[PDB]
Amino acid sequence: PFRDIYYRGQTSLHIAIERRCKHYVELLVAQGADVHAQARGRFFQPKDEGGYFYFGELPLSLAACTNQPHIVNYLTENPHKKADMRRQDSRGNTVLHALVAIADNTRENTKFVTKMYDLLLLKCSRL
Amino acid sequence: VFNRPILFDIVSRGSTADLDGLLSFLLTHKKRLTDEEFREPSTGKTCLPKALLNLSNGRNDTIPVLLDIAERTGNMREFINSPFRDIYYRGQTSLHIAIERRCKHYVELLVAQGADVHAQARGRFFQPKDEGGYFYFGELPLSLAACTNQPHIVNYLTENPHKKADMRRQDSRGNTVLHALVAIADNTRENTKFVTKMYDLLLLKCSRLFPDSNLETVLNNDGLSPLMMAAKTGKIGVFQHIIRREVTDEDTRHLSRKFKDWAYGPVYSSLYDLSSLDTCGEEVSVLEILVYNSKIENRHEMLAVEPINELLRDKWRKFGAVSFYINVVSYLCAMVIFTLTAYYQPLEGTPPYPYRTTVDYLRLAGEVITLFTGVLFFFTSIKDFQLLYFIYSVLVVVSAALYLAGIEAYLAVMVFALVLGWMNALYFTRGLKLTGTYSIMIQKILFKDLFRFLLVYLLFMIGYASALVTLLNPPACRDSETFSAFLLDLFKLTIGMGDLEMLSSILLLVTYIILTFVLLLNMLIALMGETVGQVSKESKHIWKLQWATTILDIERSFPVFLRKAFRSGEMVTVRRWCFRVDEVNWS
Amino acid sequence: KDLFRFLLVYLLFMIGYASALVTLLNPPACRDSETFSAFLLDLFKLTIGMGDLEMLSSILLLVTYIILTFVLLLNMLIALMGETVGQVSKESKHIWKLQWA
Ligand SMILES: CC(C)C[C@H](NC(=O)c1cc2ccccc2s1)C(=O)N1CCN(C(=O)[C@H](CO)NS(=O)(=O)c2ccc(Cl)cc2Cl)CC1
Repeated sequence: PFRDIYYRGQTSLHIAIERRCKHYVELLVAQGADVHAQARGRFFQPKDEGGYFYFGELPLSLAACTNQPHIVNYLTENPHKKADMRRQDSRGNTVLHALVAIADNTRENTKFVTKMYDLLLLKCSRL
Repeated sequence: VFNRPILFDIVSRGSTADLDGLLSFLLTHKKRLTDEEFREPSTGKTCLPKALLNLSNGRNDTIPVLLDIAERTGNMREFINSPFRDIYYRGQTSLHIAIERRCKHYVELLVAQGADVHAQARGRFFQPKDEGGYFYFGELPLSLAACTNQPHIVNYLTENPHKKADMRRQDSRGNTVLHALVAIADNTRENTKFVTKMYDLLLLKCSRLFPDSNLETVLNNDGLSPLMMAAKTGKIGVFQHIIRREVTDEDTRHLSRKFKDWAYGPVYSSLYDLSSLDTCGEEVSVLEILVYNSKIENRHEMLAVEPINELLRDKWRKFGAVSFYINVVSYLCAMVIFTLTAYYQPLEGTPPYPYRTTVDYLRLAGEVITLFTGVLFFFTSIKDFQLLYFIYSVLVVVSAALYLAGIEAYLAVMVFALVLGWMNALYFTRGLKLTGTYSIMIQKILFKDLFRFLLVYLLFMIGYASALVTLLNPPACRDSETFSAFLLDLFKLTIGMGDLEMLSSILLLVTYIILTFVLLLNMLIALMGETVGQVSKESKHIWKLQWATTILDIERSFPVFLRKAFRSGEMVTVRRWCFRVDEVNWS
Repeated sequence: KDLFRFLLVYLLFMIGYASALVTLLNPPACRDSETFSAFLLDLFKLTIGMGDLEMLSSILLLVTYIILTFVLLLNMLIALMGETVGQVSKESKHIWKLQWA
């Protein structure tokens, strides 16, 4: 975990997913990584509160907001430790509320948000 | 041969057959190919441009015969670089003609044989369209090959193994290819497409040859450089690209302006360089040129460029907004002091210095403060919209001057300064709450209404008075004695509040006064019609441009070199005072 | 909007015009004997509302200055007229929907 205020708890899993490279993310997760990492940092708060990017403060939500369908599939279907979609955050958003925190009126942004948002509910309901 | 026209006709038609054997009499008469017989009296046009002027699908095969003939004549140097002597043309060597015909085939042959590449078409025709010339291209073959969208020739003309022209070579106005390449730039999409394309081509080429300095460093006689010249001439197309100039090649990456600092998933933070947009007053800056210049044509959209709109807003947040509110409140209190000071100004007549009371001292302070701000304004007006401001400074100075002498009946200027002071106050109040549309409406109606009306106003005075004297030798207006002023006031109330006695208190006078009524009414309606259509809802842009004026107006006020500076940047490999901008994209 | 744009000009001219007035008089037309400016205030209240202002004809700067308040007052009303017409927006057909709900 980082110790800054401009960053915090940004475990290696956060970096690996954000680079949009599942190749090392799965390797990192398989070896055993804290999937319930909490990027409780100033940079990670909404644009209104001084942070540039809010994504739910969870790798699962980070993999969700950033439009990473394959990693969210694996990160919840991986045989090793996995994150429950219900896992809340500082504001209790969970992936669904956070996935709406990055939603935008732009056509393309709403396209994957609504797409993946449906993906999560179907996944969560079955489990 | 026997006469010049036949030689010109023969070469123009491209017939080398009859051209053969002419060398016989050239040697026999020892006449040089550049002699007066081969040159026009006025233009001095030589066979070369004449032959090149009639380029027949790139098949003008008469040129090498002349080149071979020139070699035989023993005078080949002057033959190639043949300068015209007109005013409508000048120095238009054969190289200029060859390139302009968009035929590199003969240009390379001409250059290879040796031509004055640094030719200077210093002619009337070649000046900008504003100065009587139809085409300006930098006044150099390299710039001529650049402006005319000739990529292959500019590549060769600078990469040719023989003599080549350095891109830094200046001209009469010191433009060089880059400034000239911006002199032909146009807002049209296609024109900006090759200009920006080839403009980048030149910088990359110049940088590799001369890594010490980028080509934009060289300044024209006016002292602008491309970006400023594009800024001063309102070339949005080129300009909006120059600021966003990013070069991938590492050796030539340094000459970029839109870096890429970092990205956190879908948020990007491009680190724009603005080494020219803000010089802290050390040197002229694009931002100052872009707002404090009236000749600009595209100001509203030019400000919209990324590190310009954000840059102004950044100044607003820190040291642009607080100093604005310190200005409104401090200035408003100054006038209120002037208002109260004037109101309670010492009564009882003859107030040289009647201050012998506690409240009198407070009034004395009010007069002193207004006197101080009156002269303080004077220094900041001479140091440099300041018109009303300048009039305030002298008038308040005039007031205290007469007062200090204890001379009565000269509070007139002091009060008239006050009304101007509050008229001056229109400036600051404009910059907040999207105000100032009042100010724009005032000036547009100011000049118009007065002389449309006063024309009609006095038009009817004499017109109607002269008809009036028919009934009377000057009663209703002036009993006994000949005046027309009382008639003037009569009309002043006829429309303002009516109640005109007229001579009922003969019919033509009744009919004529009807015209002034209907004429006056519709003019007011037309004035009403003019104003409504003139509002334009501010176009949402006048405030933006006018607002930016306030921020920069404040910045030049206090010493910028102090800790009022935009963000700094790294030292080397990317010591440039860069500025940060952050944009989020989900693509 | 209207109130403090006008009342600013309204009191702006009271003192501005009264101070120019005392040049002719130590305080007649507005207040014979004794120094008040309120009667001047009402004088302007009628100058535009219904006219009929006596002024001191009942020196020229006072005539010129009272011309400014007139032209300044008139165009401000025109600008106020200009502001209102552009502000109507025909309700945009949406304010009623939201307000009705
Ligand atoms: C922080 C200040 C040192 C910056 C500087 N000074 C002032 O503003 C003032 C000086 C004083 C002195 C006595 C009473 C009142 C004031 S207000 C400054 O800001 N500038 C310098 C040149 N300028 C001026 O000299 C006038 C400033 O009054 N220009 S103005 O038309 O009257 C004006 C006034 C307020 C605002 Cl919102 C904008 C403007 Cl266009 C303009 C810009």
